[PDB]
Amino acid sequence: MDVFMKGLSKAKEGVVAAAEKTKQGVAEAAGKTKEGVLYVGSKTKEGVVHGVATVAEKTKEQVTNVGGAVVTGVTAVAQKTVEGAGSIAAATGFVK
Amino acid sequence: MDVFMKGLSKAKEGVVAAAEKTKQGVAEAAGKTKEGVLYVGSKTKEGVVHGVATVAEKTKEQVTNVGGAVVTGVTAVAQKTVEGAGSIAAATGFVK
Amino acid sequence: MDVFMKGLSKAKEGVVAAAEKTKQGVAEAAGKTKEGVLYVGSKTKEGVVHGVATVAEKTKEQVTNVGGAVVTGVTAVAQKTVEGAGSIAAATGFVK
Amino acid sequence: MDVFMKGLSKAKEGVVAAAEKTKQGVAEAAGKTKEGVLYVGSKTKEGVVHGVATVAEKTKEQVTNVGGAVVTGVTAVAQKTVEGAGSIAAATGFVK
Amino acid sequence: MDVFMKGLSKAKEGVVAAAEKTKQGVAEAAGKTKEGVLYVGSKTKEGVVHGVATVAEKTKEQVTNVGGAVVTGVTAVAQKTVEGAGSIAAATGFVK
Amino acid sequence: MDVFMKGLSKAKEGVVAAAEKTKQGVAEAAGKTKEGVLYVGSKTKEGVVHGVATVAEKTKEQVTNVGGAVVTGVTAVAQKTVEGAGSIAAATGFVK
Amino acid sequence: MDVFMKGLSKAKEGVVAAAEKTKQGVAEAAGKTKEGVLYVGSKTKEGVVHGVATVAEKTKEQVTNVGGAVVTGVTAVAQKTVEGAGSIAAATGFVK
Amino acid sequence: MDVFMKGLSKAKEGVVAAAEKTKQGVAEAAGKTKEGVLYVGSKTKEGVVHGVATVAEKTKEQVTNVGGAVVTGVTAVAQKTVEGAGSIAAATGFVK
Amino acid sequence: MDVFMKGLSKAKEGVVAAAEKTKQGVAEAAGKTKEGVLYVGSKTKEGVVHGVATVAEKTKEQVTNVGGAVVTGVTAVAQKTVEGAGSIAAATGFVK
Amino acid sequence: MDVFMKGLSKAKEGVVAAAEKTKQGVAEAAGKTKEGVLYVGSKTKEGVVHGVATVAEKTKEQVTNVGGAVVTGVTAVAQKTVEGAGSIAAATGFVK
Repeated sequence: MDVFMKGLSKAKEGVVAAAEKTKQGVAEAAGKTKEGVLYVGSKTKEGVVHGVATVAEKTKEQVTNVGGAVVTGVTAVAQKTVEGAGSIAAATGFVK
Repeated sequence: MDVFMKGLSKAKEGVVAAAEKTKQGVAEAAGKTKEGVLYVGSKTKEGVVHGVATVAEKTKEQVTNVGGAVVTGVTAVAQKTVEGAGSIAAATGFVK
Repeated sequence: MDVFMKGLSKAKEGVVAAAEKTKQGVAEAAGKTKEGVLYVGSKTKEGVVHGVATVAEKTKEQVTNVGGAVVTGVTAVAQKTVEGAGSIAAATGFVK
Repeated sequence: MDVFMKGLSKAKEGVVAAAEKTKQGVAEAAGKTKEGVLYVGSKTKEGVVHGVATVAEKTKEQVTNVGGAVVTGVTAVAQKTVEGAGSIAAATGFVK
Repeated sequence: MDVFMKGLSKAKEGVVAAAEKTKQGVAEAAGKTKEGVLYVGSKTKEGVVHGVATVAEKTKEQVTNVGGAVVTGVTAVAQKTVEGAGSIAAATGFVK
Repeated sequence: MDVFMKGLSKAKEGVVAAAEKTKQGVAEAAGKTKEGVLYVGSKTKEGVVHGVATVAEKTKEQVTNVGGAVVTGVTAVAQKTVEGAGSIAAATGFVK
Repeated sequence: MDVFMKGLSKAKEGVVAAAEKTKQGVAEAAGKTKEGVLYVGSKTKEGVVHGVATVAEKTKEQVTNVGGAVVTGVTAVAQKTVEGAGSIAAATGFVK
Repeated sequence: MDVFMKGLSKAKEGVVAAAEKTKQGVAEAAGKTKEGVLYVGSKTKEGVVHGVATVAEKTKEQVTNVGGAVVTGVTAVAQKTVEGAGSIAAATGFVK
Repeated sequence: MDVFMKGLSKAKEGVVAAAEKTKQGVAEAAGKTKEGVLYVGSKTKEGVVHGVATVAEKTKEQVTNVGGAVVTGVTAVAQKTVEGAGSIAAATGFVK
Repeated sequence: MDVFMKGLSKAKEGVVAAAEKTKQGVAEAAGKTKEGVLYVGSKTKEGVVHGVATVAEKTKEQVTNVGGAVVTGVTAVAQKTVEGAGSIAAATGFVK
């Protein structure tokens, strides 16, 4: 069972260059990501929201958030005169 | 069972260059992503929302959000004079 | 069972370059993506919304959002003078 | 079982270049995407919305959204003087 | 069972370079990520929100957030004249 | 991948009986048999005879056998008043 | 990957009887048999006979056997008044 | 990966009877058998006979056997008035 | 990875009877058997016979056996008035 | 990884009976058997016969056996009026 290899697997005489995802100037709220996840035989239960019972009587104002994740803020980003953040991979093999 | 290889698998005499997804100036709210996920024989249950029972009587104002993820803010991005964020892969092999 | 290869599989004497999806100036709300997902024998249950029972009597105003993901904010992006974000792959092999 | 190859599979003496989809100046709301998904024997259940029961009596105003994903915001994008975002793949092999 | 290798596995005579994801000017709220997670035989239960019972009577103002994670602040980022943050990998082998 | 089932597979409400091959009064020499053999991806090499170089000069008598299997004996069988050797399978289900 | 089941697999509500091969009065020399053999990805080499170089000069008599298996004896069987050797399977289920 | 089950696998509500191969009055020489053998990824080398170099000069008699197995004896079997050796399986379930 | 089960595996509510191979009045010479053998990743080398160099000059008599196993004897069996040797399995479940 | 179970594994509410192989009046010479053998990652080398160099000059008689196992005797068996040797398994469960 061979999974998520980067580079030579069961292999020979090889040259491999792998970059990887860059991020610059990114604003995220309540995001979910899953990379390289393996489930074998497993039993899994995620994110269930059950039985929210918001009630109100006669109130003048009312706000309610129920979530696996709640963001109500300000998440600004500002940049002036910025360079770089790049990812570089260089591989050299078997030259003469 | 061989899955998600990058590069040589069961292979030989090879030169491989792989870049990977760049991001610049990206704003995300409540996003979900899944890359390189493998399920074998597994049993899985995700994101279920059950039994939300919002009620109101005689209220003057009422706001309610129920979610696997809730965003109500400001998530701006601003940039001036920005460079880079590139991903670069270079691979050189077996030259003469 | 061989899946999601990039590059040589069961192969030889090969030169491969692969770029990958760039993003610049992208704004996303409540998005879902699935890349490179494999299900074998698995039993899966996703995103179920069950039994939402929003009620109101005599209220003056009322707003309710029930969702796998809820966004009600502002997610703007602004850019001036921006460069790069490119993904580059270069592969050179077996030159004379 | 061989699926989603990019590059040489069961093959030899090959030169391959593959770019990948770029995005610039894209605004998305509640989108869903599925690339490279494989189901073998699996039993799957997605997106089900069941039993929504919105009610109102004598209310003055009322808004309700129930969704696999709900967006009520502003998701603008603005750009001036922007370059790049291109994806490039170059492959050279077996030159004389 | 061989999982998440980077570099040679069951392999020989190889040159491998691998970069890794850079981040610059990123602001996140309530985010979740999962990389290189392996479940074998296991039974797991995550994120469950159960039995939230927000109530109000005659109140003049009321705010309530119930979440696996709650953010209500300001998470700004600002930059002027910034460089670097790049990840670099260089691999050279078998040169004559 | 389901192979060599005897009985119910992915099935229900079933009654199955299966006898299996009997042998009585059988004499065998150098026999080869293969039942229920499965090869997946495998590379196999069987029975090769290479480079036999029998020589004789001026001999009076000479015998030579070279084989994957050599029998030069006597393999008789005798029987008087013999019974049985039968294979029996009986299956009864869901009777009223 | 499900192989060589006898009985219920992925199945329910079933009654199965399986007998299996009987042998009586059997004489075997140098025989080969393979039942329920599975090869996955394996590399196998069997029975090779290489470089036998039998030589003789001026001998009066000479006998030579070279084999993966050699039998030159007597392997007789005799029986008088013999019973049984039967294999019996009986399965009864869900009777009223 | 499920192999060589006898009985219920991933199954329920089942009744199974399995007999198994009987032998009575059997004479075997140099036999080979393989039941329920599983190879995964393995590399195997069996039975190789290499470089036998039988020589003779001027001998009056000469016998030579070279083999993975050699039998030159007498392996008789005799029986009078014999019973049994049967294999019996009985399974009873869910009777009213 | 589930192999060689007898009885319920991943299963419930079941009745299983398994007999097993009987032998009566059996004579064997140099036999080989393999039941329930599992190889994972392993590298194995069996039975190799290499470089047998039988020589003779002017001898009056000469016998030579070279083998993974050599039998030159007498292996008789005799029986009068014999009973039994049977294998019996009885399984009863869930009777009313 | 679950191997060679007899009875319930990962299972419940079950009745299992299993007999095991009987032997009566059996005579064996130089035999090899392998039951329930598991190799994981291992490297193994067995039975190698190397460099046998039998020589003779002018001898009147000569006998030579070189083997992983050598038998040259008498291994007879005789029986009169014999009973039993049977293996019995009985299993009863959940009777009303």
